[PDB]
Formats: sequence, C-alpha cells, structure tokens
Amino acid sequence: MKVIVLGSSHGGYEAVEELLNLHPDAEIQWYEKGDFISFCSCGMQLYLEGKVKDVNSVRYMTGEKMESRGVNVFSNTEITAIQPKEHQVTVKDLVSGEERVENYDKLIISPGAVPFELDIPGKDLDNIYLMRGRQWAIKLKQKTVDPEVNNVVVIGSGYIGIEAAEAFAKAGKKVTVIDILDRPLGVYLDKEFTDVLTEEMEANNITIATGETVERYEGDGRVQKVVTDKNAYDADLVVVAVGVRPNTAWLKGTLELHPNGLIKTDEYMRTSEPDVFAVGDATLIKYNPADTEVNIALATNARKQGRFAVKNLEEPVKPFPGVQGSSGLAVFDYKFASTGINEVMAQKLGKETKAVTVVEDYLMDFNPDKQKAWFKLVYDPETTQILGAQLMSKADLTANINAISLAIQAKMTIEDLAYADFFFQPAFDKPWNIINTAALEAVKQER
Ligand SMILES: Cc1cc2nc3c(=O)[nH]c(=O)nc-3n(C[C@H](O)[C@H](O)[C@H](O)COP(=O)(O)OP(=O)(O)OC[C@H]3O[C@@H](n4cnc5c(N)ncnc54)[C@H](O)[C@@H]3O)c2cc1C
Repeated sequence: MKVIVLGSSHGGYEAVEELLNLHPDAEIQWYEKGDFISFCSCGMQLYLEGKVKDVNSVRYMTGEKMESRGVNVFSNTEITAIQPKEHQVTVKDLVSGEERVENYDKLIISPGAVPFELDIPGKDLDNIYLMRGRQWAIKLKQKTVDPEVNNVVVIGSGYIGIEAAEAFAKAGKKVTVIDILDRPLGVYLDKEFTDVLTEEMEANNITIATGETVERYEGDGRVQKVVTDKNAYDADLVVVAVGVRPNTAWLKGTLELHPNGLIKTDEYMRTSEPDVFAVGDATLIKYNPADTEVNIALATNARKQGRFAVKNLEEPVKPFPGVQGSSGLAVFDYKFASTGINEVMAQKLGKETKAVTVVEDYLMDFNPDKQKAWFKLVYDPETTQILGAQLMSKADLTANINAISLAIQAKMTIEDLAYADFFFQPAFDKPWNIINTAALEAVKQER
C-alpha cells in the first residue's frame, strides 16, 4: 500500500506518524515543497523575543529522523497536480526542474494556508512583511535590531498581529496596531477582557487604532506611511497579519471546494474524490459548541484531523469527535485562554447565550500571593449547558480551560460545574475554585 502525504507541517506530519503505527508495512512518501521540514511557526514569538536563539531548532521533526524510520522524504519537491481517477500526482523537483508522475493507493493532503496580503496602492514597497514560516521569521528578527526601524505598524489585531506587536514593542520600537474591528483579540475574548489588555498594551507603547480601513501604503521605494480612511501613520516596517487564504487554487476543478476556497470534507476527512483525504487549515472542522462546521485554523485541529484521516484510510469507521476551538496566549503579564462560544462567535452563528463574569482574587485573603483573575462562563439560556469560557490573570491559571473544553463536549450544565469536585489547597486556589465560583453565580442568576 503506497500512501503519499503532502505537507510537512502539523497535518501532514501527524498523518505520517499514525501511518507508521497503524500501517508499518506501507511505502510512505512525504512531500514538502519548501526547504525545511516541520518548522513550527508556533515558536516564532519565542524566537523574535530572544528566548530561542537558533531558528533552526524551532521544529518538531527532521527528514533524516523520518528516513531512519523508513519514510521516503522529498523536500524541495512540490505536488503540482492530482489526477484522482487514475490515482496519480505530478510532482516537480524544484532544485532540478524535473517533473514526474507518481502513483498512489491513498493520498492525504494538508496544503495549508498562505498569508492574506492587502491589495492596495503601494502593495509592496520594501519593508511590508508577512508572518508565517522560517524565512519570514529570519527577516522579522533582523528588523528587531535594525536602528533604522523606529515605527512599526502591524495591520490585524488577532493572535498573530498581537504577537508581532509585543515582539517589536519589547525590542524597543514604537508600534501601532490598525484594524477595521473595534477591539483587539475580539475573536478570542470579550470586551471586559480586551479592555484590560488594551490598557496593558498602551502602557507598553503600542497604539491601537481600531475601526480604520487601510487605503494605501506611501513611500519612496520602501514604505514610509500607512494611510487609512481616518489617519496617516509613519511606518518604517509594516507587518501584515490580517488573516490567511487556503492554499487551494491549484485544486480548483480537481476537488470540490467551498466558495471561500476551503476543501469540502466529511467527518472521516474524505474529499469529493476516492482515496484522497484532506486535513488542516484548508478545511472546516466539526465545532461542538454549536454543532456546525467552522474553519478554525489551529495546530491542535490539524494534528487530530491528520490522525483521523489515517484511521479512515480503508473504511469510514471513525467519525471525527469535534473540537471546541480552545486557544491561549500570554500578552505581556497576562495569560489568557478561551474555548467555545464568545460574543463574536455567537453573533456570527446567530446563537443566543447568557454569561456571568467573576473578577476576584483566586487565592484566599490571608495568602499574600493572591492575585485577581477574570473568568466568564457562557451558557445556553434554555438548557443551561456550558457553551464557552474565558479566563485571564497574571498568574497562570490557563490549564483550567481544559476542564471547560471537556464540559462542553460532555454537555454538562452550570449546576454540574457549580458542584464539580475540584481540589482545594490554599497555595493553589479557594475552597470553591475559579470554575465553581462562576458556575455558582450562574446558578444564582437562574434561580
Ligand atoms: C505565527 C503563527 C503562530 C501560530 N501559533 C499557533 C499556536 O501557538 N497554537 C496553535 O494551535 N496554532 C498556531 N498557529 C496555527 C498553526 O500553525 C496552523 O494551524 C497549522 O500550521 C496548520 O497546519 P497545516 O498542515 O494545515 O498547514 P501549513 O502549516 O500551512 O503547512 C502546509 C505545508 O505543506 C506545504 N505545501 C503546500 N502545498 C504544497 C505542495 N503542493 N506540495 C508540497 N508541499 C506543499 C507547505 O510548504 C507547508 O509546509 C500559528 C500560526 C502562525 C502563522
């Protein structure tokens, strides 16, 4: 059985892992059009802030290691096209230019996504950078120590834009974050959380310009100004972190795609064509909080889908369990995590929700280490089932969101969580911990 896997990132990598323990017998070919196998863009912030010194160590696999395991790894080789009926792909060796046709029994593709660029006047003057991959990591890092870079503008105020803004603010640059949306990180957190984070970012000389449409980049050869509908901002460097586009234009006509370019797949990761499976950022995933499919471009999702494609390689025997959209990040001193439905998610899906927010010290009054923590519990107004939660503190309490993720999947209610058995010891928490306290408040709100 010959399986070809496209992509050495999170989705393609886990497919090769699961093939190795479920089908040791197979002839496995792993293709990667780039130069470097399994670079983790996840570690870009640690590298840009100097926590990791060697960019080449920000990876989780090497080709040599997989070859030792019997996998045929092909870096610098691109899969140019798929011929689904005759079960062939044409591949192009990018160093020699030679093209060849390769046959397969099963094909698992994890083609990913590409940074969305703004197509505006000035589109690419020099020093308009993107943030994905090893090459962009290296160039961004060189700009961190460049004395000519004083003002950097990042467009986009999501996860990636706020990581870039923090990295350049910590390198001593003046940062402006510009976005059409009204709150940074709105997709992940609600207003009571982003209000605290906005103050924290402004205390570290990041200006946040929300509700503005970028119209053109101005500059002579290299960028010098970013002008929006409302303002003009000096810029020595722009980091565009507006979003991501699925890498699927080459598949139009070969596989069925949604209007937005995402590949159509079912709960067994099968595409519209026999024996080709698709995984990762280029696909939708079952979202349990709202029982619908949503595109949630996270490493966790791609890795789980990759293993489920291999489990269903021969028979559609194992439907995907679904996910809650769990994410987490530290922004300067604050560590936050969220899962499930929040306000922006409820608006997009047309879902009605209720919520309680508790803001108090997470340790008992007599313990001098006590600090404030914010916890918001989102639940269904009719059934009182748990739909989502968001937590933030300067203390790391983020692992508690893992219990909420399971609670949503298990369809537990506010009453279940109010009396759920969580340990108490006064160096770690209160007798009713952060989850118990918010759920107890929700029970009182529904009495
Ligand atoms: C800055 C940054 C930070 C992030 N941090 C986190 C985080 O901390 N936590 C989290 O869960 N997620 C994080 N993510 C998201 C996560 O990285 C993605 O969800 C994940 O990488 C998607 O994996 P993928 O395999 O679907 O696609 P991609 O990562 O986009 O990889 C696709 C791979 O396949 C290759 N390829 C594409 N076409 C071809 C072809 N035709 N032939 C051969 N090879 C090809 C590409 O070169 C690429 O290497 C982050 C993303 C970024 C950009």
